[PDB]
This record gives sequence, structure tokens and C-alpha cells, in this order.
Amino acid sequence: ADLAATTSREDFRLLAAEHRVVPVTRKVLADSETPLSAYRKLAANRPGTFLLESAENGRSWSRWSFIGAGAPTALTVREGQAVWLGAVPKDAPTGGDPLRALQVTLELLATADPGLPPLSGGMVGFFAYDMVRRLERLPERAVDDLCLPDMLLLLATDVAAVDHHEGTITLIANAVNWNGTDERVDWAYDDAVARLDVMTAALGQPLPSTVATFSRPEPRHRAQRTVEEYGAIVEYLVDQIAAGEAFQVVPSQRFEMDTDVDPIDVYRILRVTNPSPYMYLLQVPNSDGAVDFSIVGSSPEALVTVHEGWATTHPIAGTRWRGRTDDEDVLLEKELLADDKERAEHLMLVDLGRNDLGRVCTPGTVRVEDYSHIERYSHVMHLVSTVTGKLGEGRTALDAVTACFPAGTLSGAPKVRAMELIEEVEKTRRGLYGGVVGYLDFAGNADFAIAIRTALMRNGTAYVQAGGGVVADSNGSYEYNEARNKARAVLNAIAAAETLAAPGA
Amino acid sequence: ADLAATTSREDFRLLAAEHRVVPVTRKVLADSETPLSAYRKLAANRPGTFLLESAENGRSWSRWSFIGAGAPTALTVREGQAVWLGAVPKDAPTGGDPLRALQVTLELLATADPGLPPLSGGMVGFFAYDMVRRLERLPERAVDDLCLPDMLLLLATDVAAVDHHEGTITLIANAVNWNGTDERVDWAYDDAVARLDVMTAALGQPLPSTVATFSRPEPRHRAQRTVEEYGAIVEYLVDQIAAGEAFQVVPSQRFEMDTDVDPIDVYRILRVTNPSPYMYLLQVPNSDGAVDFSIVGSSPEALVTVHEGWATTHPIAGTRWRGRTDDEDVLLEKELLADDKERAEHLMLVDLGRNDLGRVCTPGTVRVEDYSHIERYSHVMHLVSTVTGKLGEGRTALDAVTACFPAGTLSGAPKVRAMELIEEVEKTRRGLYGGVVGYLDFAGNADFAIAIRTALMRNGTAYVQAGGGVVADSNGSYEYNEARNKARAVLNAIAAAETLAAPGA
Amino acid sequence: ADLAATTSREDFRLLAAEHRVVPVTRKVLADSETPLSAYRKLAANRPGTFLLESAENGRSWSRWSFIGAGAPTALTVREGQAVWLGAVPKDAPTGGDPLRALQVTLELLATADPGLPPLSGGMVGFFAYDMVRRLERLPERAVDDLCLPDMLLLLATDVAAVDHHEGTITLIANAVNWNGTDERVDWAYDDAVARLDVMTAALGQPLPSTVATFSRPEPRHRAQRTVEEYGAIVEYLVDQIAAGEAFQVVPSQRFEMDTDVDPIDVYRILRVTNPSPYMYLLQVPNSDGAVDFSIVGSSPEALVTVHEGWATTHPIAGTRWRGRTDDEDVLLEKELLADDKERAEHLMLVDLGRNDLGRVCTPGTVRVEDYSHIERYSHVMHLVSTVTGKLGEGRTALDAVTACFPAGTLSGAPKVRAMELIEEVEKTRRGLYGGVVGYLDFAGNADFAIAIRTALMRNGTAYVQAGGGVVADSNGSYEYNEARNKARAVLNAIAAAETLAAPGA
Amino acid sequence: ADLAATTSREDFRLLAAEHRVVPVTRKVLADSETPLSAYRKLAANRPGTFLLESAENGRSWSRWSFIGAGAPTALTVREGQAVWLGAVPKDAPTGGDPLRALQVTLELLATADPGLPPLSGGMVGFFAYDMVRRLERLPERAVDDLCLPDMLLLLATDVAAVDHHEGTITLIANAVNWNGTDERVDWAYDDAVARLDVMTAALGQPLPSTVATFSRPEPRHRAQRTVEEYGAIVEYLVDQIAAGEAFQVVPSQRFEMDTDVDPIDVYRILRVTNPSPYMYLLQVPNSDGAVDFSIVGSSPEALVTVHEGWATTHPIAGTRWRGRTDDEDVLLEKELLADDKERAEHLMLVDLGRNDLGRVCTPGTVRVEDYSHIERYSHVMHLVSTVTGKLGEGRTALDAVTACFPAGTLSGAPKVRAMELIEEVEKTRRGLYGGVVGYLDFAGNADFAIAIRTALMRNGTAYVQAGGGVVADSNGSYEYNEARNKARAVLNAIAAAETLAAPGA
Ligand SMILES: C/C=C(\Oc1cccc(C(=O)O)c1O)C(=O)O
Repeated sequence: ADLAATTSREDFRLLAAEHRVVPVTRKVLADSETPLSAYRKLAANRPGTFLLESAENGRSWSRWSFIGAGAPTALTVREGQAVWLGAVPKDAPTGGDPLRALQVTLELLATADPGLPPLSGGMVGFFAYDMVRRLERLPERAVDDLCLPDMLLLLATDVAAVDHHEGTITLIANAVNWNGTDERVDWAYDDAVARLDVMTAALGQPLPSTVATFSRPEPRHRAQRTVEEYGAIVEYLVDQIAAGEAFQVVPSQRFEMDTDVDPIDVYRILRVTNPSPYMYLLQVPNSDGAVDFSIVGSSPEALVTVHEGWATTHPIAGTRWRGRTDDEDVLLEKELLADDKERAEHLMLVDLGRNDLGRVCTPGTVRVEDYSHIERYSHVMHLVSTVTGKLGEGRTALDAVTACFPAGTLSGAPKVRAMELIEEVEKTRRGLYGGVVGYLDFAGNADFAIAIRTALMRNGTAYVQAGGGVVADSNGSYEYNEARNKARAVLNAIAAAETLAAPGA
Repeated sequence: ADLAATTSREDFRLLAAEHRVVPVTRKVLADSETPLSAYRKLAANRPGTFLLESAENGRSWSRWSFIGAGAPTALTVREGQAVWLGAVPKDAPTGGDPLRALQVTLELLATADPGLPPLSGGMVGFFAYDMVRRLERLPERAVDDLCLPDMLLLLATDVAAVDHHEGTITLIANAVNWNGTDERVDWAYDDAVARLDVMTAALGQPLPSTVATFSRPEPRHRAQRTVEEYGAIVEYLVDQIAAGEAFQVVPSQRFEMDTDVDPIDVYRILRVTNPSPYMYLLQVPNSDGAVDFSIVGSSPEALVTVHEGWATTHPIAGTRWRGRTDDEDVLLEKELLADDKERAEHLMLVDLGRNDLGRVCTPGTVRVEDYSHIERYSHVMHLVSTVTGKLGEGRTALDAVTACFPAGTLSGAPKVRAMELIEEVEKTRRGLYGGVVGYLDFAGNADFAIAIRTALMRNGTAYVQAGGGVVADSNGSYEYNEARNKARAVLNAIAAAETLAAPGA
Repeated sequence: ADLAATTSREDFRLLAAEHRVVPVTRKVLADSETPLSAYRKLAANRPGTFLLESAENGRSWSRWSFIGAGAPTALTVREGQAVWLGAVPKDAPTGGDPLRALQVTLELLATADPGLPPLSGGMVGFFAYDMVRRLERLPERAVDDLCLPDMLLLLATDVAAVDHHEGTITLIANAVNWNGTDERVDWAYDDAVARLDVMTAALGQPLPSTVATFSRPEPRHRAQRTVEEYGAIVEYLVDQIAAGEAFQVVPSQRFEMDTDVDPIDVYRILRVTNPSPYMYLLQVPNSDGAVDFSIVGSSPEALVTVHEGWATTHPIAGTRWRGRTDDEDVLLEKELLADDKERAEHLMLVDLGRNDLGRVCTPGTVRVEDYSHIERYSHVMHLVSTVTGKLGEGRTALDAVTACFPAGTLSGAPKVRAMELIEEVEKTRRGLYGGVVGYLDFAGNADFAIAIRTALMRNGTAYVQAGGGVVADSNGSYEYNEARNKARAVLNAIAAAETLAAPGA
Repeated sequence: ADLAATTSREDFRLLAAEHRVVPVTRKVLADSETPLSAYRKLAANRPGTFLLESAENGRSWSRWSFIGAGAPTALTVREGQAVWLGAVPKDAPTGGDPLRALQVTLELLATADPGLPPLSGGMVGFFAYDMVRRLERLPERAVDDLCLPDMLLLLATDVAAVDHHEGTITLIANAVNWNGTDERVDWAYDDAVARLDVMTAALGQPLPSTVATFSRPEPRHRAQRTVEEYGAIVEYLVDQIAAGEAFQVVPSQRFEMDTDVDPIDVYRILRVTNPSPYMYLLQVPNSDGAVDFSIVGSSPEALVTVHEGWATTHPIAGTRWRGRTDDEDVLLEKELLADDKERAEHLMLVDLGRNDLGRVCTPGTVRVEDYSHIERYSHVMHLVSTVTGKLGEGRTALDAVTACFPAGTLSGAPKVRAMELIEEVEKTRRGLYGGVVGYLDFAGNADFAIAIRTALMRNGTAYVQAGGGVVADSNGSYEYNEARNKARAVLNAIAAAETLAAPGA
């Protein structure tokens, strides 16, 4: 038996009888490729491509990265209605409510549940924060500057799963049989095999070096708010909270830079400087099939993850700077744990998570574990917990996402009142900020990162929005600066990425 | 400040005043390189090059890999005397006892102790098992078939340390000032900078793909012993042990294949099939400076590791197959822990380690920890402990190595009597088998793997030797088969490596 | 300084200025007394006396036991109104709502918060299950056979705290200054000192032996329900639950024996046979000041405990028999943990506890810890968790008790619907069964046990009521038998206690 | 079946056929007795009686205490020869080496190995430190002031085991059949039953109160050494150690008080003030059968414990005062753990224990566990480890004791050189100091405490000897004071015990 043995026609036939999506796979040895080099080869920065990587706690890359090698097709929204970009067949849900359209698409395109990597195919993309407008009634005071759709999800059928442990890549070409009929079976197989052959040959190409140097210039950028305007918004919210309007609210503002630097170069600097449990680079296509814009992020927190029937969330709140150093690091931990206020803030969000999940999980299954423990990241440590529940009968991964959306850590507690306050105090619509980036795979799983520490790159401009939680005793300047600094991590990376050069050049 | 900023001449001068070795370094971003691809670029399978990688427990690659980019020069042994291959200056110790020669070389070439990767430069290579002949009196019954020198250590001055976490490579060109005088300082700097520039440009080159497929054919190979001859040697040793000659002894035999496959290709298959905490590929040069032979291994166990004054060992003994699966896996662990015999065998080796270290560590510092706990590897689990001691005043990393040499896990308990028995029952001299591969870095640290699960590749022939511990109740056939199977892991990898082809070719 | 130094008049004066209750204490060495022997000496089975002991997990007695040495006075209820038995002064709250009467009594008689044992004085007694009728509207179908008051709490001012670790007894005579005025200070001191002197001299007396033997005869007793009647009640409740009326409900029935055996003798057999974290013996006085009845119990579970501002509960649900033995014991634990149904039942009660406490604790302080872990008791093991919260501003220990009352483990989930169902299916009012026995100390703390595994002993009759949780898949006979057996533990103890004799007599 | 059911004649007969010692037992309920009260009743301070109690870490009394109710007979030493006090039959080993005499006695009187408490019968008493003179050659410079025998062990055949958990006492009358013949079986039974009946009736008696008060006067006492003499001995030993004569040595001196206070009263004050894992009170008889002297102690450390074939030791070294308080307590622990010197001292003693046990345990069974962890006692914390080994084939509990004797913690490392130094610097023979008190039970187990924090009380005088470990950097005054203070704990207790009075008397 050969390593790169492709799925047999015989086996594909059997699978095609059972489900409307059949992955056809081929594993190769790729010990001289990294996720990035493989992306370069397989995707080449093309519209509808992506790379997803993961460094738990910003320390140690996990086993898998996933590359999208060209999705001709994406489900999105235009003038409040669900529409596909690129061509799909007659049976693909279109028009109307986009969430319902997405719900039916996922009901139709489920697969078996084998051996496959965690993500081998599915709907991959984002939900804007402003998708929440369709789940909760909110005022419409802030202006929609960026004009992004509520969602856009690639139908990602050609996927390369890079296994860092084995040094292998598993190539997947999924046959999508929308109409569910017996017809075209053998055609579907050969088509899938041909897409495998394309990815394979792309992997067969040589590559020039990107071995490089860069410096870290301070970026020049535009802010929506001065220290004064921001500090006063914070004081307003501190007043609301003291009165009992909410326990906590997460205001933000937008910053911007003009730049023509490739998105991947920004990804490269983020990966080196702020590795995180959710790294992503996504080229979002337009109706014409060129790149409308690019999303580059390194996010520290998932909204939700769904796996084998269970939805899980990881509320994160409470911060100290990592120690400079080792004795100081432990003082700081004992201090965060002893900070009763922050303990309380964290617990509020843990309860909010319990409730969110309560909406779609079977009663008596929603539990908290590893409650309020410490996690170290590259530059800071936090309190963290796990909330996990069994998806209720007939509930879906998408129900888990909508039930949790948006993260309490990006809105507040209680959530609606906090969103309301956010809308009162913020100049523009958030767009992707506080939304999610992630996937819904055909087997029923899902993983979404909160869209923070992220740049959206459009027509010569890069937007980076950042914020931070406000509580009873928050100080306006302190919050302004903490927020700006979060943003500068990304802005700094863009400025760095612009200096990328071959060493001694 | 630029990422690839090279060490300044000004700083080098100061360092040169203080020590006879001064590393000159340059860090680059190399997010599209793997250790293997970097090796290909920097070393290109040349004589005197190496790659060292590490996967703890065969699961999760550690942060660092180290590439040797061409050592013009190596300390070894010819006709019982210490000699350099390639050219060294007048002050480099030569002739006589090779251990003393190595001892003085290390005393001379120490560095400061900064920021550097774990290995940034030093003496890198092997000690044959038969080096033990110079530390203990042994009979000379077995024939020296392979004729390897007791040691050979590259003077590895051009090193690339690959950081998987940051995606960076730190290039080091060490200036070796043997004579210790003030002269040539500025020349030394420019020379080091030029070696950096060579490695840099080598990294700047493109590379063809090695994306590949392979199959796993059963190899045809030669064995020194039949099941009958081997089973009877085991029964002999079981008799000695029952009488109280020793508690345990580790006999082995040699297997061989003819093959012309590149060594790196064998490394590639080992890396995929049997990842381990010590992977190595080493091209050992001759006096002419071509490759005399190649060592390729994936070893599960260190002899000793020395770091910031402390020597540490990790005795490993007791085995079960990993579970097939998860419930079975736990039964097996409860079983190994409950196996009083194997507990005893493990404890014997732990005590042997305590004593070995007692020879060179300050009294009242040699401790055992994490005693006799379980570790899972890809295919098996073992009992494992830690023995660690403070190196006694005026003792060196090399004293730690010789004090421990050879591993009890490859000889037995008590060690000399076991070696004696090994010599009575084995046909040929072990050569590298049961020796070590590793390094002694200029800062005083050291890390050596036991040389097992290793192929030595010379003039169209690949040698793989394997064995296993014999105790009171060992069965001859069982031990024959367990030993042969250990060997076949490597032999299988050579046969696989021969099928390596571009997919669909 | 003498060990038995009594509090000084000078110090009492200062304390009397600050609070309406001033404990006057004297510590003695009592290394030849047990809690029982001390009780015999100090209380002698008199009306208004009690003994409280604690064996955590039924294994290892805790440090403290507490003896009440004659409370002349108790707050209780007659014809729905709050009344004192024995004489109290004009300022002591009487008439009306008994809970309000108890609330004001505790507000009045608070102390400082020193050095004192956990309980040094306070209101000590019970709340009937049927006290719940004043916090929730319930139907009145079942007949009130036993006619107990909703509550009765001794004003326990003479207390002996027995310290098993030191072998000492700390005697406390609390001066209760209801009117709050400066008058009678020096009189109060001498009175307290005289009560100390009485307890002291009582401790000074000799004692006859109770060294003893006993056998374990099967008791003859009366049951309210046959296996058929009980099994059918269980099936009824299983039907309600399947329909979604509740998740769980805890029906019980009453058993009875005629006996004239002293209550302490029953306590003695319980202590030997079913030691528990809450042992109690209480002699409840009547208006005439003789014993109306006696309560003897060994309870496995607290309702709530309040200490230094925090209320804590320990939901317990999920059972296996302890192992017979040690390998079997671990199988059983792995099994209980793996029992998803019982996990769910336990989680329901944990959530119910979170909510109960939510009613009186500051938001963002009610947390779960040590979630759903195993505890071993003498004969069974359970799942157990901790729910703890900060009492909200201006909330009291009594608010914690009422907020939790009655235990979900004795009612069900959700609680009211379960109580409703209990009332539909049960013949008589529960009385003390499912109520609590415990104390509210003057410093603000509280500890109450659920009143189960308890005998109420009145006019030649002993009542023991027992029950068990019903869920979706409960079997009628199994529940009948499990319930009866719980009861027989107490009934067996009464029958044993009747055989108590000096050995060979 | 009755609780106090005595062993049947039928069962005794069967047992008598199998072993020369047959315990005849009767369990009673004794919930109004403490170990002390039971001792008073059963032993009444008579010669040849004892009480043994245990408080692990000086916190929480363990389950069992053991009372010896009159041993008519003891194996001891007079003019270097083994002799019995009181009458024994012809077959009882006498004359000669006392250790051999004790060895054969134990070989003869073994029992089965059931249900019994940990100690139900055996040889109970002490070994003097100076017993070591028969296992190692030592100089004879110091004068033998106290003139104690090398050993004296009661043949303790009437034992009461007090179970604090159950509140029960298990009475044991062991039938000792020295001659091993069939004769007198039925006589032996009735005799044992009569001894049970005596203990039973003694338990049946009443008792007066000992409820009491006491003060803590500073005792006036005699010391062998001034601060100057002691500080200079310490400096001498510091010099020897610096030169490498030993790593550590434990000098001591003797203190004395005249007092006529009962020994039990001293025990009572020790029990309250310095509870420990080994409490003992022993009345040592003379040849006339009156009390020769009394031993009262509270020891923190076992020499060795032997149980079901395994010998175990618990080396203790490294000290801090407990924290005053809770934050300070943790600083102190982090500090002791970080004290590399004390770590080393502790490790030396751990190794010494490994070796001691190596002399009598099967190779490959002697292990260390729970290495060098912290234990809190009432006033101090220490580092502590466990060393445990399997007794070698044909080795006995007594071999374990002699192999370990005396504790390294009371001698030093290496042990002989330390003893030698002790003998050079100490005025008198140690006697019991640094010896052991404990038992060897008939089933093969053993438990011995190091004889420290102990008073020996003879003819109106109480001796208390104390010392402490000397190392490289010890200070003379500091050690003098630490030693004196250890002694004063006992001396203070004697002075306290003299004030014992009924409260207000
Ligand atoms: C590291 C632990 C083991 O591996 C070996 C022990 C001894 C010899 C060998 C060998 O490969 O020759 C080996 O793999 C083992 O099988 O116990």
C-alpha cells in the first residue's frame, strides 16, 4: 500500500449513496513544507483561499493547520438577502434569511462521522458583529462606515490539512452532490481526483526563499477618538454600571493605516510576534471573484467550539502582565487569583456562558470546569474557565454559534443592555470586530474565534479595531491606553511587515 | 533595530578578550523552512554536517533543532591515538589519549554563560560503545568487524539553530581563537561574518519540492544469529543471572542490508514512523574530507544531559505495548505499575544511575525524582525516572559522560559483569551500538543520546544492531523476536526510503 | 496564668458595653472525658439539653463536639404564633410570625467576631419540613398526624465545647442582656460565673461505667405503605417526570416502633453503626419544662453552613455501595463517575443550589467548586459538590437557611413542583423529616443538618421516616426497598439499643 | 450475635494446634472512656503497664491507642546477660546475648497473619542507645551514670486496643504456649478468659473526675553543660566536619529536675502541649515487680516500622518554625524547600536510610518516596521522606530494628564516625536517649519511636536529655539554645504537671 493512495472509486460510490458530500483524500509526505510554504504553493494568495493555524497559549503550535486552496463559491448577504458569490446549482438555498440559508446548506451537506483531520471541508469564513442585529433588537445610532455583510462563508471543498507531528499533508477534495440523486457519481469521482491532482502538482513545484529580516517602525495611523473623548465614554459607562444598568460593558474604537503591504506579510509578523490559539488569513472574494478584502488575525479566544455533540466555550477575563520575571510572575498569579473584583467579573462571564449554552443544550448537561484558573500567553496571563454542554436534540452547531453570539468578553453582562450601551457610545458599526472567524465542517463540528487583534485590509487601507472591558472602578485614560495598545500590536505588525526584506538588502 | 542584526565588531572585540571562542550571530525569519529544508539548503548532505531534532515521547516536536553547516575539522582516533581530520592549528591537542585530548580541547574552548539557543557550537559526534574499553578492563574475545574509532567529534563552529516556535533561524559562526592571544581579532570577526554570509545566501536559494509518497516493503537482510543461536545465548545469560552473576544483561545482535539510498531519506522515514526525543543524521567525514559513513537514528533515551552545573539521567525500563485502545491502554499502565518484577529491574537501573553520578557529583546532591512513572511513546509505554546531581568542583560535562558510560539500559546491572557477559556471548564488537551520539557545547552543556534504533551506512551497506534486557525469567524466543523487531523498525525504514517517489510517478 | 482562668469582670464590663451577649468562659483539662461522658455529667438527659458531634465522611471524628447544659428557654410556635417556652424578659420578641421573631432575636443577640470554639452559644434546635408552608404556597391534602411546631430553637446560653485534639473542654456561660441598658452589669457577671461553677462541679463528679455489650435484633415496626402502594406511588411520579412535570422528586414514608429505651442509648448505637458528619441528640422541652420529645439522628448532609459572611452548601447525589472490596471499590467509583444519568441528577441539584443561594448572595460570588467528586461514607459513596456564595449586604444567616429550605435532595427539582407532588402522594405531614437540625450562633454563623436518618421519640413511640429520589427510570420495588432499608438503619439501632447490657450480664 | 462475644473454646483449640500464641479476644463498647481513663481503670499505674497513643503531625489523633494491663514478665539484661524479670517457663530463652534471646523468643511466639488491631500482643519496651555497643565497636570514654540495661521488653500478653473511631475497646488475652505441646489447651483457654474477665470488670468500675486546671511555671533544673562548654563542643564538631571527618553529628546533653509528680500527670501535660505521632507512658518493673522507673515521652519520629513484610523509615531533617501566621507560614515553607544546605542534610539521611535498609531487604526493593516534602507539626515544620524496603528472605522485624539502630537523626552521617565523635564529646552514656521505645508484635510487625522529648523518672528525679544536629556552619550558642529549649518542653511539662488541681481549689 502506497502512502499517497487516493480513495477508490468503489469506496466513493458507496459513500455517495449515503451522503451528499464525499471527501476524496490523498496523504502525502511534506517534510520540507511549513503551513505557510504550503499555502503559498496551494493557494498563492488567491481570492477564496485561507490559512488557519493554532498556538495554544501562544506557546507550542498544535498538530494541525488547514489551508483552503480556492473556494470558487461563498454564501453571503446582499441587501439583506442570502446570496452565493460564484456559481452554485439550483438546489443550493438562496434568497431570504442568510442564517436559515446557512442552516439548510449545513443540513443538506452533512457527511459521515473514519480517520479525517479535524477540518476536511465545510463552510469557512466570518460572521460580523452586526449579525447580532438579527437575533436581538438594537437601536441604529452608529453609522455603517465599512458596509460588510452579516456573514460570508466560503464553501471550502478543496482543503489541505497540514500535520506538524507526522510532517504530512492530507489533501481533501470533497464531492458536493446537492441534488442527492444517483446521477453523475463516476463523474464526481474523476472531478475530485482532478482537484487532488491539481493540489498535488502545486505541491510539486519549487519555491523561492522568503528567508527575511524586518525592523519594527512605529506606524502612523488614524484614531476615531482622542484620550479625552475615549476617557469620557469610559466615565459614562462607569456611571451606568454604578447605577446598575449593567455589570460590565466592552467599548472599543477604530484605528486605521493606509498600506499596500500583502496580507500574508502581516500574518507573518503576527505569527512571530503574537502567536495565538487562533491565527487566520482569509482572502475574501467579491461577486467578480477577485479579492474584495483580506482578513488577518491572531485571536486569543474562541466564541465556541462544537465537537461530537458538545458545545464548549472558554470565558476569559482577568489580566496581569506576565512577570519580568520568574519570581515576579508568581507574585502576579497569586495577585490575580486574590483579586476578588476580577474573580467576580470572570464569574459573571462564566454564568453568561452557562446561560447561552442553556438555550440549546439538554438540561442537566451544562457544566463548568477548570473554573477560573490561570493561563499564560506570550505577554499576559488571564483567568480562564471551561463551560461545556450537550447540544439539545435536533439542535445544530449553528444554533450553538448563534446562541453564544457575540462573546460576552466583547459585549458585556448582561449582554443586551451592554450591546445597547455599546451602540450609544460608538461612532461606527463594528463590522467584523467582535464577530467571529471560523468554520462549520460537514461532519457537524465547528470552531470560531472571536474576531479581535485583527486587521481588515481593503483598497489600500487597513482597519484595526480594539477595546476593553469597563467595570465599576475603571479609569478612562487607563482604558484608552490599554485599548490603543491592543490595536498597536496589529498596527505595529503592519509597519514591520512593510520592512520585510532579504537579509543584507 | 533590524531582526537580522549581526553581532558588532565592537562587541566581538570585548568577547574575544575574555574567551577563546566568540559566537557571532544573526537571526533571520524562516517561516517557510523546516529543519529538513534548512538542512538541505545549509548542509546539502555534505561531509561533516548534521541535523539534530527532538520529539518528546514521540509526540510534539520540541522548540529547537540544530543543523551543522560543514565542520571542516573533527577530533577522532587512529591506531589508538588522538588525531584531527582536516586542519587545525599548532595549539590544538593531538596525539595520545583521545579523552584527554577532548578534555583539554573543551577546557580551552569554553565560552561565556547571553541569549543563545541551547546548542550554538561545540564538539558534536559519537563515542563508540568500545570506548568503554579505556575505562574498564574487558576481555577481547569478540572480533572488531566494523573498525570504528572510539570517538569522533566534529568541531562544529557553523551552526543554525531552528526555532519552531518563532519560525526563526539563529545562525552562529563561532570564532575559535586557539592560541588565546590578542592577534587577528579583526580578521576573526570578518571571517565569522563571511561564514554567516555564506549560510545566509544558502538560505536565500530556492528549493525543489520533496513532497512524496512511499510504500513499506519488507526488507531482505542478513542476521548474525538464528532464533536458536539467540535463544540459547539468552538461556545462558538466564543461568548466569539465576546464579547471581548479575541482575540483568543486555545482549544484542547485528543485522545488515545492502542499499544505496541516501541517508536523509532514511531519516525522513524514521521521522515519520518512529519520532523520538533524539533524532539525528550525521555525515562522518574521513581524513580526505569526503563522507566515510553516515549515522541515522531515532533514539528513545539519553545517556546523560548536563546543564548549568547539573548532570541528569533518565533511566527507562519496563514496557507494555500502547493500548489498542483507550480502555486497554489504562489496563496496561495499571499492569506495568503492578508488575513487581519490572519495578525491581527499573529500580536497579535507577540505583546504578545514582552511583554513576556519585562518581562526579558533590555528595548530598544526587537525588531521584519523578520516580518510576509512566511515559507513553508512539508504540510502547515505559517506566521512567529522573536522577540528577550537581557536578563536583572541578568536574566537567565530559566527566559526566564517562562516569555514566555506557547506559545500564544497554549493558546491565551490575555493569562490568554485564559487559563481561556481553563480550562472552556476542560475535562482534558493538561499534556505535550502545555508544552515544550528541554534543558538548562550548558553554559547558552536553546532551547525548544512547545510540540505538540507528543505522550506520557505509559503502553500500547499512548496519542495524538491536538487543534487549535479559532477566531471571526471560524466554529465548521472545527476546530474539523483540530484538529483531527493534531492528526491523530501522530496516523497514530503509526499505521504505528506497520507494520514495513524487506522488503518481 | 492558670488554664481555667475565668473571664475577668473588668473584661466582661467592656464587652457588655458593646453587645447584648457576652460569653464568659473557662477552659478545663478533661482528658478522661468523651463527649458522651461529658454530656452525662453536664446535661444528664435533661429537657433542653443536647449533644452535637461530627464524623466527616463517617471516618475520623472532627475536633469539636458541643453540649447544651440546660436551656431554660426556647423560641417555638403555638397555634401559628411565635411563643417562648420557659420565661423570657419583656424585650424578647413574641407573638406573630415565628421567622420574624427569630430574625429579630438574632439581630438583638449578636456578639463580637476573639478565640472561641465554633459554637459557643446561640439558638439551637429544628425547623420542620412544614415550615416551608410559610415560604411557598402548598396544597393541604396530607394529614398532620405528628402536630410538631414549625420550629423550636433553644436559647442555648450554657454550652460546653469539647476539643478532642487538646483533650480540653471550654465552658461558656453567655450573659444575655436583652434590654441593652447599662444596668445589672456586675450582676450579670456573677450569674454567668455561677453557671460556670455549676458546670465545673458537674464535671467534678465521678461516673459509673457504661462499658457495654449489645446484640442486633431485627426490630418489629409499623409501615405506612406496602411494597405495592409504594411501588405505585413511585410509578406515578415516574409518569409525571417522563411528561416533564419535574426532573426529580423525593417521596418518603413513615415507619414506627414502640419502645421505652432512652434516647441516648439510640444515639450510642447510631454513633457506632452509622457515624456521620452530623450526629445529634436533642431533648425537646414542653411549656412545663419536662421533655416533650427526643430527637436522635445521624445525618449525612448539611442544608447549609454559614461562616464569616459566606453561605455554603454541599449537594449530594449519585450512589454506589462501597466496594467489598478494594478492587471492587474502584470499579464502582469509575462507574458512578461514568454514569451520565446520575451525573445529570447531581448537576440539577448543584444548579438548584446555585439559584437558592442567588436569592441572598451578592451577584458574581456564587460559585461551584470541587464539582461532582466522590466521597466515601461507611457503607456507600456519592457524588458531591460545593456551592458557596457571599451573603448579600444586609442579609443574614437565617436568610441563607430559608433561601435553601428544604434541601433539593429531600424535595426535588424543580423544588415547588416536587413539593407539590410530595404532598399529592404522601399520607401524612412530614414533620421533622426533610427539615433541619442545627444552630444559629450569636456571632452570625450557622450550621444545619438535613433531618434524615433520624428518630423522633415521643410517649413510648419512635418514628423513623425515610425516602429516596425518584427519576425517569426508577423502579417501584427498588425504591421501596432502598427507602425501607434507610429507615431500618435507625430502627435496627433502636432494637440494638434495647439490648444494651454490661458484658456478661 | 453479641458484641462482646468472646473467642470460642472450639476456635482456640484449632488455633492452639497451629501456633504457640493464641489471642483470645472480646470487644466492648466504651464510648464514655478515653485512652487515659481506660488506662487508669485497666492498669492503674502499675509496674509493667503502658499506654501508647498517636497524633499524626501533632494534629488529629489516629484511630488506635494500646494499653498494657500488667505484664508480669519482661526480657532484659543484667551483667551483660539476658534475663527475665518475673517468672517464665523452662523453654523461655535466657542467658547470653539478649538480642539472640529476643530473636528466639520472637521466632517461638509468632501468631497467625484475622481481624485484630495493629498491636494485640507482643514484646513492648525499649532499647537503650548503648545497645549500639553490641553492633559496632565504640570507645568507652563517657561514664555510665544511669546504668540502664541495653533493653527491656515486657511480654505484653494482656492488651486493650482502644478504637477512637468506633468508640470500642478490643480486649486481648494472649495464651502463650512456650513448650509447643498439646497439653493444657483447655486450661489455657480458661486462664485467658479469666484475664479477659479481670479487664472487663476493671472497665466496669466507676471513676472519679480528673477534670483539672494547671499553670506553667518555669522549672528549676540542672544542666551538664554551660553555654560555653556546649558552644565549644559544637565548634569542635564543626572543625571535624569541615575537615571531612563526618557530614553531620548530633551531640546532646542531659538536664535533670527533682520531682515526685506521678508520671501520668507528665504524660497528660505532654499530650496537651506537644502531641506527637508517638506518645508513650511506660512503668518499668524491677526484679521485685515494683516500679523501677517510668518513661514518659512524646516523640516526633519513628526509627522504623515493619508491616506485612516491609520495613519503612521516615527520615526527618530541615526545620522552620511554623508561621505566626498564615502568610508567614508559606514564606517559611518556600524558604525551607529553597534552603539547598538543608536539602543536602536531609538527602544524606535519606541515603543513610536506604543503606541501613539495604542490609536486610531484598536488592531492588529499597525505594525512596514522597521525597523531601514538608510536614507541619504543632510548633515547627520539617522536610520528610519515606524509605521503604522488602525484608529479605529469612530476615525478621528485629533485623530491621538493629539494621537501622540508632537513627541517623540522633547520631549522624556517616553513622559510626558520628557515634565516635558523640562519645568523645559527651560526659555520660546516653542511656535511653537516642534509643527507641516501641513494640514487636507476635504477628511479625513492629513500630519503634526514637526516644527523644522523653523523661525518665527514677527515685525522685526526672532526667531529660536533648540535642540537635551539627553541620559545617552551625553556631555554638544557637545549638546550645535550640537543644536546651527541646529539653525545656519536657521540663516545663513536669513543672506544669505539678500544679495539676481541680479547678478553683
Ligand atoms: C529504551 C528502552 C528500551 O529500548 C531498548 C533497550 C535496550 C536495547 C534497545 C535496542 O534497540 O537495541 C532498545 O530499543 C526497552 O525496550 O526497554
